[PDB]
Amino acid sequence: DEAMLYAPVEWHDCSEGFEDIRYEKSTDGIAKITINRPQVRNAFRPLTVKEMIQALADARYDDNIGVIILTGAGDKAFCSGGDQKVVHHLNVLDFQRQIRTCPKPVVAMVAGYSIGGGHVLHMMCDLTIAADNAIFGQTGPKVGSFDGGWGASYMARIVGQKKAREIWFLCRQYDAKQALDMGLVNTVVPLADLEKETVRWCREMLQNSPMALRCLKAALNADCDGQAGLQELAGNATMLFYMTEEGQEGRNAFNQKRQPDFSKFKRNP
Amino acid sequence: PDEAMLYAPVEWHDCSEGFEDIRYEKSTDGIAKITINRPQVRNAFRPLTVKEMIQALADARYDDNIGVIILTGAGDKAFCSGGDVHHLNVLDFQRQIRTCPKPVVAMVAGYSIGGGHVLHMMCDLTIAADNAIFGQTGPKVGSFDGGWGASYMARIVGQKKAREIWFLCRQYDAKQALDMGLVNTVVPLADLEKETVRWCREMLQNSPMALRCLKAALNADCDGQAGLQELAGNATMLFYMT
Amino acid sequence: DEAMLYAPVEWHDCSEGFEDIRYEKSTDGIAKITINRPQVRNAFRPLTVKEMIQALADARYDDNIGVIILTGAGDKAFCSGGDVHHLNVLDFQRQIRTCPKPVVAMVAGYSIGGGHVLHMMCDLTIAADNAIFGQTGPKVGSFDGGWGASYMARIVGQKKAREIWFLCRQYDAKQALDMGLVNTVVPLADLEKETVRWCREMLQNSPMALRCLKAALNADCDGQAGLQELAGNATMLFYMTEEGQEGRNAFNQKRQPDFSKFKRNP
Amino acid sequence: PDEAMLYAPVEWHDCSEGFEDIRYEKSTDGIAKITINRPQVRNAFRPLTVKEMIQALADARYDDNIGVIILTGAGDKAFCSGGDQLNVLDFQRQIRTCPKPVVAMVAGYSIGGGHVLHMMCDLTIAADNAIFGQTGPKVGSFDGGWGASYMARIVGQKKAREIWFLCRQYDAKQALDMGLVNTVVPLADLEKETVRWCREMLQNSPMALRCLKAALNADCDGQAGLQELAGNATMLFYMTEEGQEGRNAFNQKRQPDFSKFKRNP
Amino acid sequence: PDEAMLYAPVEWHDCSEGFEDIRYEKSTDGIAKITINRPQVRNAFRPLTVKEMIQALADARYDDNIGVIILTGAGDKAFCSGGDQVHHLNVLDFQRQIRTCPKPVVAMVAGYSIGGGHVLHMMCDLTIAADNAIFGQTGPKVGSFDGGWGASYMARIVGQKKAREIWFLCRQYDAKQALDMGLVNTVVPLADLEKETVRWCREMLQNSPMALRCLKAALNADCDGQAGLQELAGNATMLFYMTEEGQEGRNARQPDFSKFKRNP
Amino acid sequence: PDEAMLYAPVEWHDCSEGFEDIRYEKSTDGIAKITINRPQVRNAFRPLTVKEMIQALADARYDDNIGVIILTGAGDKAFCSGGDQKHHLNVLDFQRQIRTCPKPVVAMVAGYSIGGGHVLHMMCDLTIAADNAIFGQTGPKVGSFDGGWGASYMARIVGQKKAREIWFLCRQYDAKQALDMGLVNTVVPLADLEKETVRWCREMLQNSPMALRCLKAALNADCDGQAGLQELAGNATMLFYMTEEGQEGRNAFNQKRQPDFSKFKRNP
Ligand SMILES: [Cl-]
Ligand SMILES: [Cl-]
Ligand SMILES: [Cl-]
Ligand SMILES: [Cl-]
Ligand SMILES: [Cl-]
Ligand SMILES: [Cl-]
Repeated sequence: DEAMLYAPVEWHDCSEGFEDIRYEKSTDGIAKITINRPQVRNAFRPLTVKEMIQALADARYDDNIGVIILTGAGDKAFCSGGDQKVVHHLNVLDFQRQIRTCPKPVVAMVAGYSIGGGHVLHMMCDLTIAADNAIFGQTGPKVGSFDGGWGASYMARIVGQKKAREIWFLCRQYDAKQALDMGLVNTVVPLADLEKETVRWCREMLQNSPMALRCLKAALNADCDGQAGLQELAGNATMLFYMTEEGQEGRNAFNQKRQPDFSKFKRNP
Repeated sequence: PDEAMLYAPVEWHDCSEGFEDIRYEKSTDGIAKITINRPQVRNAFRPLTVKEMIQALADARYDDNIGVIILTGAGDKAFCSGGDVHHLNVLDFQRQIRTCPKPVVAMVAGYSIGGGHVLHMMCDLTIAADNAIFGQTGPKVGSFDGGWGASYMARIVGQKKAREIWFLCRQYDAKQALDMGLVNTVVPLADLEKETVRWCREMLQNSPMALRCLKAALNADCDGQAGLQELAGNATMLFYMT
Repeated sequence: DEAMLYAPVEWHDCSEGFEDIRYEKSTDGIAKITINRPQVRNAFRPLTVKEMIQALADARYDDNIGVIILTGAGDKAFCSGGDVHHLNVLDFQRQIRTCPKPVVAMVAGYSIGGGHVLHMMCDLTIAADNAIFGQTGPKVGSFDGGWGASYMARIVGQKKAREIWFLCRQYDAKQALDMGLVNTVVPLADLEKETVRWCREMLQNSPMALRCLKAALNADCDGQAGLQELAGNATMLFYMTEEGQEGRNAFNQKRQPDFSKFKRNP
Repeated sequence: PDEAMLYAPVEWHDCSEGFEDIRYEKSTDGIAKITINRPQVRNAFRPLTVKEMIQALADARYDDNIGVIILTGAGDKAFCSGGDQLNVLDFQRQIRTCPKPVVAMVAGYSIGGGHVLHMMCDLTIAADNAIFGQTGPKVGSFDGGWGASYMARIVGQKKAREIWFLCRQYDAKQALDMGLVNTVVPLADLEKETVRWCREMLQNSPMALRCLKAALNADCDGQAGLQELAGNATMLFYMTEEGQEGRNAFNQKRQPDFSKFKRNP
Repeated sequence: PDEAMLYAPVEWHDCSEGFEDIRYEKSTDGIAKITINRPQVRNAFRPLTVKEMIQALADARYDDNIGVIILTGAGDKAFCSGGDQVHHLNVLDFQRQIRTCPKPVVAMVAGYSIGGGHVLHMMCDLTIAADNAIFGQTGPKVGSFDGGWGASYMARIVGQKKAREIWFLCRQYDAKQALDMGLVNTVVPLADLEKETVRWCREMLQNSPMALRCLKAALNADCDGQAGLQELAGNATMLFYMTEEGQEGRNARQPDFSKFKRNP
Repeated sequence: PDEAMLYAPVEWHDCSEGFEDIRYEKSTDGIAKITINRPQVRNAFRPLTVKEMIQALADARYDDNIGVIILTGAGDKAFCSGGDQKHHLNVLDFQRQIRTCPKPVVAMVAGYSIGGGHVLHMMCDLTIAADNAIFGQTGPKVGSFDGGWGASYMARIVGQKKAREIWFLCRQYDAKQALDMGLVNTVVPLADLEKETVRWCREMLQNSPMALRCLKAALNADCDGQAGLQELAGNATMLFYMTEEGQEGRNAFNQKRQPDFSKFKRNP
């Protein structure tokens, strides 16, 4: 339904108190977090991370929000990573973990540079829609640092072990077509259409149930995150269980102050 | 502890029709019991025994009156002393025990040895008689179980003990098994079935969906994507329960 | 060479008593399981699953069969998903995984939803140019709770797997091939012809090496369950060695085994 | 070290301002204590309780004076009996990823959700009156998360299945024998021994402790554990000369030059 | 991109003394090159070849002037065609040694990389392939198999469907097919093989060697369970010793870590 | 088995030539013994020690007459008190080497097994402890740690609660505490340490060496991801070469014909 998918978008500002980001919510349930430091190619400082964390937590808790977009202000940079001129030092690890465990899809909308710490951010997002002017890569080894967490292992789950080793060991830059060919982004679109198409992808997700998306994200995370992934799966299993008769017999027994009785339930194969 | 209920007599009905090597019985309150019936060879299994255990366990899984399965051997001297369709069909039976959404309880008197030892380990719980004897024999007899018999064993008793069990192939008495965490409890032989049934009945009073989910969650810590498949299966069944 | 590989195939019917599928075997060792409900786009119901489980176990135990083909009747659909209990398909999926013989999905037209997970569980997928792939259904149950997801990510990678599940788009044969979902794409008219060639290439090779490698590749995904498969092959091999046989012979004749006769390899 | 040092009295300083369900206290030698303060309901948590615990634990993580955190319940009869009558999953992760040791100090009941919380703490010091168990399946609930798999890494697969499938209660001696708690002490000595254990860890390198905690989580938590462990490697690297060359070169308006560093074996 | 530096001539100093099956050479700017030198038998390895390769690689590892290693075959027709038709299976030790080597190892491939030879190139961190390169396994064809990193690790490179295809059918794949499935990092004209390989090597050589070893361990740790944890944590242990807090522990008089910040 | 056999005298033959920091000996019934010989420093290892141990273990591995290795310290007071604090971390190589050795490696511990020395006993497949044995880490006290197998693998031995205790507090534990937590396999009187150790080795030596290497790899595989699969699969490969179908490849090459697998049976 292209009319629906490409219908205009109505953004409402929710940036009060924020210095380094914009936070906006659409009427049809997309939240957008925008890194707003274009003069340093949207590099994050610890303050910027703090604000993103708060913005993301809000979006996670807002039942009107079904999908989150992460992006950079302007056309030239998504995020260039940590600010080199120096709310603590490595708080971006918290943010990474927050994106990871967020029960709603998070979409990186990338124009221009997604580099270093900013490249790991887009990879952490469930999906990435890249503009044709997008540029990708790591810089760690070039400037004597590294991300050996999800920035390494999860990257390898996206593009394979050979490419991951290439990306990190050389620290080259890769354009949008290259990113696309190695499986690094989901699609490449003309710069002028970047949000239009990103919003279309969001609305296609919004057609599916929130619970289904939550279960699917947890299952895919679970292939990577061991017991932390199992814990995500179980939380969803607990939520599902509460919505069934058998999972309500506990509470209903405690209402009528009687001992629970599970004898009336089928023992399925 | 409503022990009068827990310790009440059991109404067993026979379902052993067509089986040569095993007995298969069901109780009205939801226990199925699969008994290896070859006491002359200390309840060692052949491919036929295994084929029949697979049938009986598939029957118990599909009977919605059955909540818990008991695996055991005939008589007082042997749970199962190892292996004598095809040669290694016990591997199928291991998988089937593992993925059975119902608790499976090994009720062990005397020898649980070799292939027979792996079987009791595969069961969710083990209730042992004070005359129970445990251990592997593979390396002593030119064989080994490097599957769940190795790795899953380590998840029960720890890497040091697992290596001891496999490399030396000693026998271990009931107290030794208890102390290393190999079995869940030791009871006097005369009370073996009585306590086993009490344990089954305590589980039968609990949410069967809860047990099913928890068994898969605990398996998921070992079985990688096969474990995740179990969890996803449960999430689906939960959803179709609305 | 091409002469052998593209020779005519002689199918013998083994469909006796099956309502929802056809089951056939070639003289040269290929078994073919065909979902036979093209009137409903080859969607399966619990009976279809039960029959397929039966057919597969037959193929597994048939010492003349080396490779299994799974496919749908007609040209329009491989399998469009589900609607002998409600979720027995999950058992059939595991039986495919643990089958010590290669299983090949032969896909024409739709491979959708539960039907899409099916082709993915197969070791290889041969796709016709009219093939269409994708997941479906807004609700958890229509996703089977993401049953299939982790393994799909081992095929197409995490970004594309999240795309496939979260948006539920459809993909054509070229798109499937470019992301690694299928092994090759061939003209619809050449589908069986190419599939049989692929099967015949596998049939030329060591069946024991095939089962060991399949178990080995599964073991990267399936934790201890994979170790059980892989180790069970080692045990099967060990029994076929002299050191294995000395240990057994000693136990029978009730003596101590002399293993010193065998070298302690480094 | 010194037993006199280890068993010196402890001066708790109240930090509970704006908390309704919990008390939060700090000692001068570096211990934070979070007490569930609902003894009337056997220290069960309601969502407010969990919310305040998250806050306090966040505070403690950020207080450079704190090296070790104690989680406990008020009075002598209960540590935590689980949810009243899903932010607790958030609190569980927060305990897991806290770079400082977290010690469950258990008197009486640690039950249901309250049992998962003690297991999530790095160490458990149990009083002789302590009772442990799950209740989920008895009451139509279950924790298939860390409550299951991590439990199995503590007591083994046979015991974890028994605990979950039957939902019995276990006394302190039983918990100790299956490796569920670290030590059992007389109830009167519970805090005295716990503070001793905390002070022992406080004597050690905090960096070493956080690296080890991450290393141990990493045996359970796949790439999430790698993230914790690699995060620490990255932090350490910043404290080395080679790790500062990047930042130095930039501040010196020049190209990084790593040729000046050893290429170790 | 300083292509003058990157494409500058390279001078190999010979370190091959005492080697029968291989050549071992070093450049001044820090590249070690191990060349399988059995072109009579298409560069197939025997136990002695493996033993020498292990020696050469251990030398590269302990040479503080070496930052990257190139593994390659002599001549233009074969990188390595596999095992000859320490001990028999010693190639397994070489594979582990490539894996735990704290310096990048690059397979430079011309012509055949087949069988045990194909697993060799996969074990290397990167593979630069000539346009005449050919890849594939042969195990099932000749009744053997590599079920180790030869199977699982291949799957982390090309994906599960492709890995099953490669092993089950044992076809050969040309340079473009290898590139399209992510099996090699790049494909260049045969005449430029060493030129491009040296450029890639020089690019890594400009970067932090500590950073590279840490990321290599981190990437291995996604496959190798506790063995991966050992490498990763071993690097952490090494970094920790280089800090004041680590050094204070050594000097400790009982140690005092009170003067160090408890970071969040 | 026969206790007369198991407790027969043991005869150690010296193979220590060239070694400065260790002794290395072999018995004729197939046991190699590597003894850290620095008792004046409680058998602490320095890099030289580790290098010699690696060399000795490599020899034990390639010696077809050796089926089991004992790792031990000289005298009665120490197994190994850890890294000598007076290349740098070559002990990690030794750790991997103990791990991937296809023969059982048994730690024989009298007195202190501490720090890096405590990780060494854990790496061994089995540990036989004397009644005077003492165990524990020290890293955090002296500003260091082993977060590799020293942490994760210890957790597979004692469980996550005890592992955290051991590492976070760095206490010492006696032989009884060690046995109770599953850290050692058995505790024996000091005077019988070698006697019982040699008994255990001889029990293993009666079993199939192939079965033992396969099981060791299988048990490593529960911990070591693809590195463990490499070991396990490497054994499968070796087993395959000893079967007729596994020999067809080489027979076909020798007889100058294409391999033919049609003549072999398929199994379910
Ligand atoms: Cl970076
Ligand atoms: Cl056995
Ligand atoms: Cl509970
Ligand atoms: Cl091969
Ligand atoms: Cl993994
Ligand atoms: Cl230490």
